[PDB]
Amino acid sequence: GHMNITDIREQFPILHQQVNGHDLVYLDSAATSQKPRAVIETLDKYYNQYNSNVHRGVHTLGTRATDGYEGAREKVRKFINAKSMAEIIFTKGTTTSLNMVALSYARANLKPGDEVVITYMEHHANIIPWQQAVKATGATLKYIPLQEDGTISLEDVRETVTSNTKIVAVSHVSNVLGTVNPIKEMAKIAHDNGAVIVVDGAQSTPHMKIDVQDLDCDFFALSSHKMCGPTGVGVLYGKKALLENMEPAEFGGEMIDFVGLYESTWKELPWKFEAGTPIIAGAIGLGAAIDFLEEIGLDEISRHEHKLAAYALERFRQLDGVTVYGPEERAGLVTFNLDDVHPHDVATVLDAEGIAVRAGHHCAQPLMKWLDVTATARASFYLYNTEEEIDKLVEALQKTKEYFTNVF
Amino acid sequence: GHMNITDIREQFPILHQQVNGHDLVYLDSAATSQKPRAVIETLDKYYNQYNSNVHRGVHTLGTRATDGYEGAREKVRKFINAKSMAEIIFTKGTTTSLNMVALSYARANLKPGDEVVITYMEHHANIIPWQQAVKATGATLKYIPLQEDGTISLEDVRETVTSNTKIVAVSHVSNVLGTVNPIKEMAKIAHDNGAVIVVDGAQSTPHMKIDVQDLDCDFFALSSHKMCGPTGVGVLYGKKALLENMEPAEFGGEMIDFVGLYESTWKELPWKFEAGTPIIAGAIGLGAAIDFLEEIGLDEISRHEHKLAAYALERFRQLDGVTVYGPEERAGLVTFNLDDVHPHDVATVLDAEGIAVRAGHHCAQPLMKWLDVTATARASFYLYNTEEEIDKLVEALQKTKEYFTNVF
Ligand SMILES: CC1=C/C(=N\Cc2c(COP(=O)(O)O)cnc(C)c2O)C(=O)O1
Ligand SMILES: CC1=C/C(=N\Cc2c(COP(=O)(O)O)cnc(C)c2O)C(=O)O1
Repeated sequence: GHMNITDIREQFPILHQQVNGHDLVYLDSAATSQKPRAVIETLDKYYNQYNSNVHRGVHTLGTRATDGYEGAREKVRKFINAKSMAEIIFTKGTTTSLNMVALSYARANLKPGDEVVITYMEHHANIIPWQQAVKATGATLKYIPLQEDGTISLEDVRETVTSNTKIVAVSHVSNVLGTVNPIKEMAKIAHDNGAVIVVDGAQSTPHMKIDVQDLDCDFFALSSHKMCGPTGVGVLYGKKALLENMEPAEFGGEMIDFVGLYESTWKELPWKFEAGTPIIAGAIGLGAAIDFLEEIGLDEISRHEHKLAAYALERFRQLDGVTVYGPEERAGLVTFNLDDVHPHDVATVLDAEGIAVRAGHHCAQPLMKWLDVTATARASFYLYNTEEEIDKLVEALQKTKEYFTNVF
Repeated sequence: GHMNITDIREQFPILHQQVNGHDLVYLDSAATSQKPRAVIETLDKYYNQYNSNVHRGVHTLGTRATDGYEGAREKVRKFINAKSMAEIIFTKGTTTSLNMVALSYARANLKPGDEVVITYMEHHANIIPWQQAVKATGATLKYIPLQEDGTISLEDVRETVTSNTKIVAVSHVSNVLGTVNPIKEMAKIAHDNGAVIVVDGAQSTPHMKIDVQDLDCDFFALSSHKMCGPTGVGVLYGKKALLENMEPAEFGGEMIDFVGLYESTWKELPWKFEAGTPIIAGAIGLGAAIDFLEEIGLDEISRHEHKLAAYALERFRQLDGVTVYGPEERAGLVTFNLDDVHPHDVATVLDAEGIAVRAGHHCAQPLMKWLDVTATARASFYLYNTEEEIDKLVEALQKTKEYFTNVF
């Protein structure tokens, strides 16, 4: 049952090195995660033994590669509990998945008077495609407001969503506040108003179980690179009845059935939405990442991260002059600022002690404006991090504070 | 100077195995190429040592990954002799690159009366995005006709292209006929009529030197998986003055400069066209494939493939009852049919002898209709193939012919 962190860290070769003469402390898994040998050796065995293009009815290596690629599609369907492989589309990442929904669903289903509803805590990937789609259609964009601790109340959702709302798009978990939003209840409110709900699951999928039947979301998007898998690949899930009626976002080989000089017809789902040679190795590697995380247990990973987040919030409250943003109940990250030290300089001095964090707006400029700052620092955690690494981070922040005070 | 094929094959681990009790003979590099250890160990060193998300001004591993990703962009610029890294955009593959030109350039620059000119030998990736763009704009699609040996004459180009033509899109090399089209002279004809030229370089880039300044093409697209590099990545080259005036195809983080609630502004080139976390490992691996092919020499690879194609065409002319399609002067592939044996069954029986070829329409249904067949078989070559492998293929075709005659 209970995960052993020593034995998990032993499977990630990149953790065992020094930076600037200190052991690496990597606390930037919300920007990207590190990979275990089970995934890296999956990519190696594919390119060393059975790489070939994918299709029905070809030679021996081509059949092995096709069985690998469509095998990985079934592992994804089981991992988020979708009803069918026709609802699982491989893309290059969360951002491309949400752009496909805005191009193929929203640009076809919006007209003047219609509304798209989003929230002030959304990442840019779940803001800009909607700004562009309402511009193209003459519709209206509206924002749900936040409570003072950076949570959403269902009363404010009901107030913002109306019978003119056609789409509500919302993060499952914020990559800055750590808030877990009440998606299942928000889906009920959208459906009761006649709208669909589009969920950005880039920060939830790596760190907690997803069940799209229980959430009842109409679309759900995620990225491999945040959940121990290769870069350059992601998924778009959509309910089959909505994908059946959407046109493709891109056109070419593999997604057609018949091509004449002027007109063509498309393949059935899910291939209708996969044009060209697919991301073969990366999707097979994402299937190996899923197998790896399922063998550990997503509920075990969630419980470890609950322990690390509770420990970090307590230890941050021990520091004078430090502000943390967002709620007490949260996922495994802390975004903060020191009084009087710019967050870029915090991240500079921490990297000189071996500690990797990120500073900036975290692709959420409207949220930074809501918080009344121009930038923040963020430490974010995953299954290979430990309480001793959080002690290193809070000791380094104390020394940073004393350093800049001495400078001034 | 002169390539040693023994020493090149020793670097591709996948070539050294048996299929169905016979040494593998892989003759399907136009569908995808195999990779050398220099590229596979590039991906391993990235995930074992320096994976992190990319950006200016971050921690030590993030700086190494950013220097790797933008380093690979400069290797691509030098490899096709573009003037600037602002003209080199990383995408998921040729098909996505041509869809970006059709969405962001053609849908903005076509109106009724305007024409897009293509050719009957084009792959579907360079047909369907134009069918869709002329549909959206009310413009007209026109085809340049072919000569009887599957070449294009510059007189027919001048006849088809007019002062109402705005875009000419054409393959550099056909993945079925093996024809090398006269792109530099076609670009002159397009420009003299007021049009831009879009070149599909998926089959030329792996196998011959590309110089986009000498070709004077306005856009050029290519795929990593055909040129010894990872799956899931490709390039779109465009002249800087045309990209500056095109809007992005996808929207999100990394491609913005300022994001307000309703309106945003974009980053400079090339990042304006790269939304979200990039294909970090795959682009670094494509840079290693470029370094590998440059150390061998693309002119040396082209000369090897000229020798293999001349040898194969002679040996095919020794077989009774076999038709080869396309011209005598050609790239390194042969597409053919046996009289009275369906090409699917040819590829079935060849794979039982260890030999991998492909049968079907090769994503070029209008060309198969021009050729008056419904499908063909294709053997295609690259730097690791040899004359002995072509002998195996022609001996297996003789035995296939005798087999089916005996059956009947
Ligand atoms: C460098 C960086 C990207 C980050 N976010 C990825 C992301 C994305 C974009 O995913 P991507 O297309 O894989 O970059 C969308 N929504 C949420 C909630 C995200 O966390 C981040 O937090 O730090
Ligand atoms: C399975 C298969 C794909 C093939 N073609 C890739 C290709 C493509 C599409 O490139 P992709 O997006 O990498 O699949 C466009 N133009 C030409 C001339 C091509 O050769 C092929 O010949 O066999």
